[PDB]
Amino acid sequence: STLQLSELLSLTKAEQSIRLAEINVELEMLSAQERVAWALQNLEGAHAVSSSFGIQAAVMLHLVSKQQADIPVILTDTGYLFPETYQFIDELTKSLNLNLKVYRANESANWQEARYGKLWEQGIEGIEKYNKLNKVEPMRRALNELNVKTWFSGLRREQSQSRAGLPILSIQNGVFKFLPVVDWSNKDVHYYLKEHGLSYHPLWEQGYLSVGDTHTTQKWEPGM
Repeated sequence: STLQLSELLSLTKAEQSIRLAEINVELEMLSAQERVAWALQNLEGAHAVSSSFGIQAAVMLHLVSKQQADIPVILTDTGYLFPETYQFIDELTKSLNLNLKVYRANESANWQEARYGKLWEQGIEGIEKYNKLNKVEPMRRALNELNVKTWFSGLRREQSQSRAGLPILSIQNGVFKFLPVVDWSNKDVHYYLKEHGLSYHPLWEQGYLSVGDTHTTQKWEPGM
């Protein structure tokens, strides 16, 4: 019927890889659409997709919302996303009719600066505290409050050497981690966006290879 997470959580990471070995080979042979369908039918709920609403965010949001219209979309608002990212979040929430769930620190950006100064300018300890306060704790709380057991993410092996071996299905932070486009190339992403009339993030046209916080995103070109 539905694969139970509690049995896999009592196994070591190695035992989990063995238990999910056959399924992973079977999922590789399916399309991203068949993989999401398989996850919605066979993995324990609740199901949720997270998105930073970056350059290629419309692919995962369209892919999963077309199979579960009311699937929760987890956004962790750091309070420092680019203005164009906030505009893109509003545009896709309306165009794809997304069930947007917003999570953030208990303290606003101005409260954090009043208490700590600018954490991103205070070395290793500053960046670590900033990430825990504005990315890690809000995501951990979202998974808990939304009762998530299956977590959809748009990670792809082609994004970096460190992600070259990512499996479609694994266990991370107590939930099933499902990556339906893990084997997609940058070309596959472009084809999908054009195929469904979806847009890239507005700053892609302005030379941003990626987007995050206004204070930490790399200065991709001179003049930035």
